[PDB]
Amino acid sequence: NEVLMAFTSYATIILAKMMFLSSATAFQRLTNKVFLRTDEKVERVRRAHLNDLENIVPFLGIGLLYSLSGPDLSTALIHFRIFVGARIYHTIAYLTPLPQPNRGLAFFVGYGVTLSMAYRL
Amino acid sequence: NEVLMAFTSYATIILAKMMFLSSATAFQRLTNKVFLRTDEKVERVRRAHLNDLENIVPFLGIGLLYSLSGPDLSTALIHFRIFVGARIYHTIAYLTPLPQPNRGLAFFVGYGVTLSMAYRL
Amino acid sequence: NEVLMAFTSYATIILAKMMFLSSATAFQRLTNKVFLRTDEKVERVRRAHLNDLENIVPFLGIGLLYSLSGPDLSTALIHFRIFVGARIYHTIAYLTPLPQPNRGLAFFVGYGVTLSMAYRL
Ligand SMILES: N[C@H](CCC(=O)N[C@@H](CS)C(=O)NCC(=O)O)C(=O)O
Ligand SMILES: N[C@H](CCC(=O)N[C@@H](CS)C(=O)NCC(=O)O)C(=O)O
Ligand SMILES: N[C@H](CCC(=O)N[C@@H](CS)C(=O)NCC(=O)O)C(=O)O
Repeated sequence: NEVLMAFTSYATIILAKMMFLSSATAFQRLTNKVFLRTDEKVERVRRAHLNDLENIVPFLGIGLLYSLSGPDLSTALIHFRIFVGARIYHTIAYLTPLPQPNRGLAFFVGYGVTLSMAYRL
Repeated sequence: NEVLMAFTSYATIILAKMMFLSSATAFQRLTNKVFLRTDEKVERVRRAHLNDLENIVPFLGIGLLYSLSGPDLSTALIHFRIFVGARIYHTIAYLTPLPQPNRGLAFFVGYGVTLSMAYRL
Repeated sequence: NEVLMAFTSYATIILAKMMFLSSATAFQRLTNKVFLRTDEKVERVRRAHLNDLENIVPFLGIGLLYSLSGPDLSTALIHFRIFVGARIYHTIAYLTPLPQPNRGLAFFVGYGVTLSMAYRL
């Protein structure tokens, strides 16, 4: 299954993340300041383009850094279905808000799945 | 060719990106503010170190996330020569400016090559 | 050894980096400004969550981008023990300070190990 698994995953990582950077592209502020919106459009955009992102930078980096020596398989459907599993839902969880209800979910995964994928090997 | 291909590629990604972070290192502002330049040096540096970067974070992350199950080869010289192909030229395209003439080019690649490298498999 | 090597490495990259993002999580400023601390807590946090990070984004990205065609082995214990080797010590080096004593160490590695891992192949 390291076959299918790596897959469904990644597509969400250029999609989730990337379906999102461009939709964050300048539906421009009435600009003057280069020489209500700005912050609270940026405060969505930057703050949104930030968290799609990093939630991957380790998460996904590690996401292979491990499978690079491709596991058994009975676990791996889980730890990888669970793996993206959260982080998907999670990405959907956090971009919407900004504060608490995600930092939590972002912790059990990146720290865990990684200590695991370290250890297990 | 997944041989040669991954290669020429990556080198540009620590070079392009990284030949660039250090050349962005502090040819210092006449500093006072830590306790014309600042913004418009940062507005080059941060704004330049930002876009070398992400244009990879997915792009390249995915760039393997796919080849990890190494394709045929008759396509792959293209989709990977075209792959870096743009993004090279592209990186050269965007860092220079800041606004429109690149966001475009950055879209057909990261979104495409990725839906593809998702699909094809 | 591309076996063991990739390994010890990565774990430090979700740990180093990630053991660190969450410990950077809001031991909140006495907040008012959303509508001494802020900057100098952020100036630690953002400025700390930034440099764990990128010191990997290429470094580690490339870190595999190469081993993806897994080297000999007599060199590889070095170039990879030396590889994380610095960057570990280095990450420990830079987050603590902010200015000079690291940018240096960050250069010989990311630029080198990468031109190398380009070339050698
Ligand atoms: N520090 C607050 C808010 C920062 C914030 O909630 N932004 C999120 C993104 S939407 C962020 O930068 N998080 C990245 C991180 O957790 O390091 C402010 O400056 O007003
Ligand atoms: N938002 C504008 C300019 C921002 C800008 O053009 N910077 C580019 C980098 S050179 C950027 O942050 N782009 C990253 C992105 O597209 O998310 C400002 O604050 O004056
Ligand atoms: N530019 C200075 C300080 C910036 C700084 O030292 N922050 C470090 C992180 S702790 C940084 O952003 N480095 C990232 C980089 O080198 O591009 C300021 O605005 O006061």
